[PDB]
Amino acid sequence: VQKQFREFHDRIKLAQYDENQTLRDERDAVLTAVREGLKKVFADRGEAAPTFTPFNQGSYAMNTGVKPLEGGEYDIDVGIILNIAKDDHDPVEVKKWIRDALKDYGNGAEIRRSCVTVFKPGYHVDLAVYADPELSGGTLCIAKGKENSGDEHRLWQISDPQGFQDRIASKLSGDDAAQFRRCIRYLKRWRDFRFPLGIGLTAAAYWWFQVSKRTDPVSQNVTYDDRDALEQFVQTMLDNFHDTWDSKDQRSYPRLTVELPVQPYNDVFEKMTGMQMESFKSKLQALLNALKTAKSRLELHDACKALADHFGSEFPVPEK
Ligand SMILES: Nc1nc2c(ncn2[C@@H]2O[C@H](COP(=O)(O)OP(=O)(O)OP(=O)(O)O)[C@@H](O)[C@H]2O)c(=O)[nH]1
Ligand SMILES: Nc1nc2c(ncn2[C@@H]2O[C@H](COP(=O)(O)OP(=O)(O)OP(=O)(O)O)[C@@H](O)[C@H]2O)c(=O)[nH]1
Ligand SMILES: [Mg+2]
Ligand SMILES: [Mg+2]
Repeated sequence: VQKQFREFHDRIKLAQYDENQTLRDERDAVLTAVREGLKKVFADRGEAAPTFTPFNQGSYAMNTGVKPLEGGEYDIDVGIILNIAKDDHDPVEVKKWIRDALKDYGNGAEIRRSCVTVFKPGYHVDLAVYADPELSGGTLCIAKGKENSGDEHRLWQISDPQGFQDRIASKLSGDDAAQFRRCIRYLKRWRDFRFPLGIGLTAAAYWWFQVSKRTDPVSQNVTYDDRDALEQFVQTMLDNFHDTWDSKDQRSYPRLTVELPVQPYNDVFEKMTGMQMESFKSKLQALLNALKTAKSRLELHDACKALADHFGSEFPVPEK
């Protein structure tokens, strides 16, 4: 079922910031809009505008991006580093700046725990907001907390977005890397279809993903098993679930822990409730049964037909 996974990949992959003129524009369209919006806010105050360094983030930066489904949204992720001290301003306050700036932008802007989200026709931009490392003691620090949140969970947390993008790019090379990237995209479309924060699956793959190839010693021509590579990876993930008592709920929930391989090394999955976590393992187990099925049991049509319960109506199914 490889040539089907390769077709699937071609259908779902979305060109990274570097190879995607039209995504740089919708990113630029929002940065240009911030600076302009920052004049309309930091003039009222009496003080001068804060200046920021933007940079690319997330899957569009790491070449692991997929095209949204219909009635889904492109997820454009930029960081912005403002020249301020982390020990002077308040994380949400600083995010408040960004929202009001983009108020008159698109369908408006919401403050999230780890970014300001802003909306538009058929996409959104998440803007992670950092304190200057120079004014802040040498550590890059992301603004954590929502308008509705306490002060315990108002933080300036040590971050390494470029470090993380780096681990993903560095994991393997050539066609072993290319297999790794195809498998992240497959599971993202699965996420998009049947909901496992894409970072979650990306961190998971960094740790657990193993290449599935057969190398012809005589012909020195290698052949990739994308199907088997996913079954092995998904099994490893399921395997790594541990039953986890919730005393509030007086019930056990299964739970997968995946530490970021860069600072702060948090469990990326830590903000999924034990409820969220069990229906994540339910779907993962459903996905894995389909992947086993496709290796032989069923013939190409019913094989592919199974996968499409998991991967969606863009998974190619041959007619029977
Ligand atoms: N430190 C930290 N950074 C995170 C976390 N979640 C997301 N990020 C960062 O924010 C970026 C965008 O997150 P997402 O949009 O959820 O994921 P993605 O890797 O871009 O993949 P998609 O699912 O295709 O959007 C990630 O690539 C990270 O750099 C987290 O839990 N901790
Ligand atoms: N740079 C960075 N981006 C993050 C991080 N966590 C999440 N994101 C981004 O923020 C987007 C929205 O996710 P969250 O910030 O977790 O959203 P939320 O609903 O406020 O979070 P909860 O309060 O946990 O429900 C994701 O799509 C990511 O792109 C993080 O630690 N670092
Ligand atoms: Mg993203
Ligand atoms: Mg996002």
